[PDB]
Amino acid sequence: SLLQLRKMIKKMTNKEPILSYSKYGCNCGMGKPVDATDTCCSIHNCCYGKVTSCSTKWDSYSYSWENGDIVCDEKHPCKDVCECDKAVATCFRDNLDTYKKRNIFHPTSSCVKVSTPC
Ligand code: NA
Ligand code: NA
Repeated sequence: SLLQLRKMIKKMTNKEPILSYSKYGCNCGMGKPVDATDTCCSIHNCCYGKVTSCSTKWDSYSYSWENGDIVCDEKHPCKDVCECDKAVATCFRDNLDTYKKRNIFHPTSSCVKVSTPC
């Protein structure tokens, strides 16, 4: 669920997830990604687009932490959603080096909207 994703983002990045990532660039919370962090969201949106069995927003899944990584429970019916969320939270962590707070106020008109992002 979205509530779990937020927890994953908070632990992966140490940032408050709503302020920091719910509205970032052109893809987070929604065009061509403006940077690496925005690309994480682009990939995440596409990942969610392949989910058929569960509600990406509403359904909860099962996971753990092992040695710095998120491990999705393979037995859970919504494990594909977990994998999407694991990947975006990890991707955010891996791109904090170029994260820019100015991208939270990114004007949608500046986004070059593409036809096939996935
Ligand atoms: Na923060
Ligand atoms: Na754990």
